[PDB]
Amino acid sequence: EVVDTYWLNQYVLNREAYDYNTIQMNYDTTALLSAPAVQQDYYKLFDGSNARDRVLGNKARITVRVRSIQPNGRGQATVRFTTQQHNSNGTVEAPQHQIATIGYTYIGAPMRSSDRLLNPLGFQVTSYRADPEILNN
Amino acid sequence: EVVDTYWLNQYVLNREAYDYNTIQMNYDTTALLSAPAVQQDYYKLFDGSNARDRVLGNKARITVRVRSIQPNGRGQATVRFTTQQHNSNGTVEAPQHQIATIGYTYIGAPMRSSDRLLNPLGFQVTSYRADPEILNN
Amino acid sequence: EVVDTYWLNQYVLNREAYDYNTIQMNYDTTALLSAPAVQQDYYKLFDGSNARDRVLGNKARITVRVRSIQPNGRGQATVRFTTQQHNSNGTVEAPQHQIATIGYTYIGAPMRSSDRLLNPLGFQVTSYRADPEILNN
Repeated sequence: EVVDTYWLNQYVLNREAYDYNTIQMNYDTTALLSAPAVQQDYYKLFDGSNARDRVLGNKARITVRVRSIQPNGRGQATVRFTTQQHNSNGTVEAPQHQIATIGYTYIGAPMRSSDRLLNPLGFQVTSYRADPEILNN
Repeated sequence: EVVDTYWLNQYVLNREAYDYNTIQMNYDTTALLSAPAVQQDYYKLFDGSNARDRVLGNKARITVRVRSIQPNGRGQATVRFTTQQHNSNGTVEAPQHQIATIGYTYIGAPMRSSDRLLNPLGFQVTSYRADPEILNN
Repeated sequence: EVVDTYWLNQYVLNREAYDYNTIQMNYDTTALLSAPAVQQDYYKLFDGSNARDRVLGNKARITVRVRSIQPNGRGQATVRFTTQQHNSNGTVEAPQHQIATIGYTYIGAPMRSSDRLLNPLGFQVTSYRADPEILNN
């Protein structure tokens, strides 16, 4: 649980977050921690006219933080986290709450210096979804 | 070597780097990966009139990247990395080259959710120094 | 000049510096970058009742940084550097200024993994001295 929750946290934070200035590392890291199917789903978020690269670009940024992760089975865990948007005019949008479900495995140590210094454990997401949390409190 | 080089990289990058917007996490992470002696040396960099918080503040930022890490013994490794300063006027200072020497151990898994989700392995720096690299090429 | 100044810097810094925690690497590195005559002069600094290992031990440490290196001939260069002593009570002694004169050559690549990963070029000091700088400014 300790090791898996770390990877699940780092995966969600980097995947969901955005900053023009650091995204290249978060982008490559997310891919490094994703199965090709998952990598493609992720890559597509930066494509077309509605691309994160065009919508947020260098005008707005996304901050992500994980509150709690609890494994529930055989390659599966639930991640409870929040997200918020900041921008160039100094304003901040109200924070949203989201929950990710992550299917995962490990593929063992990678054999490239550019990969082992980022994901030595071989963490890999095989399935991913994240829905809005409804705060029925 | 794979696991230790990761921790040594993340330690140096977060320790040496600075961004008003993300430093609270890098600051706490550095402390989490540092022996109290080391933590104090680090904390002091944010103190007084020459504090990183006042010198860089929200006017300038530091970008750090590690090129190569090679362990050399019994709790000791050499980290070769670069650093550069960016600012609010859109300018960039010439990059500098530096080499860190890190003495380290591991203290095992921590027993707080706020620590295990950042340093589950227990990485801890017990000694740290970083000098300018002289590019006698 | 670029390559030689690097080796001259790394040699002086590691030779003159001291930290109980990292000295084994600096010690072996210095020897790796020294002619047997030079290695012996160096080894002797850790011998007897006035040994660096007993004087500094784990109570005090030496920090060394090189300001400038300028080659002057046929296997010879001048290294301008500073040094300071720190200790366990949290105090720091006033920094001193020193100048080293280094006679040197290269012996080509070494044939042991423990040597090539530290001195692949074969840098070797054949003569060494360092005197106090008199700041007649």
